[PDB]
Amino acid sequence: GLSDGEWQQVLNVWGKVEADIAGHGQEVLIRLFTGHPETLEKFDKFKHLKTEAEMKASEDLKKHGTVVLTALGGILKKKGHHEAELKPLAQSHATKHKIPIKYLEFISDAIIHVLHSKHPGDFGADAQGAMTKALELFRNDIAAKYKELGF
Repeated sequence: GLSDGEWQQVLNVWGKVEADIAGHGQEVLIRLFTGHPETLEKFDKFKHLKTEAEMKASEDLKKHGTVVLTALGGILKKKGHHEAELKPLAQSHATKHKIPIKYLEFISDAIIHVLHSKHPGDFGADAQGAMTKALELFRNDIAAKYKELGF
């Protein structure tokens, strides 16, 4: 449970994302891919990319970053009331793409990193705390369904 002041910081921060969704999207995935190359393996569409340069040039990659950040963006605006928006994602990532929870943690760290990088000194210590908390709630709720499903 984030406090109400906390959600407000989450959603204010995410305003910054929404002004350039595709740009943040791409950098998040890029940071994820170059930081944890095994994650590349989950994407047949992306397993071809070797170089950061290749990633940056890929318009598909930007597309997919937009998908991933709109989804998350939609979840966060539910302020924790995300059960329905969540079962789909959990059930598919666990038996289909077989995404370890670890990867959810990788992409969370990567959103944080991207935000500091795009917004140095506009991403305060409380906002950081709030965004981390939000990203933890989500992960923990996916983690619950994953246990249920035995992943």
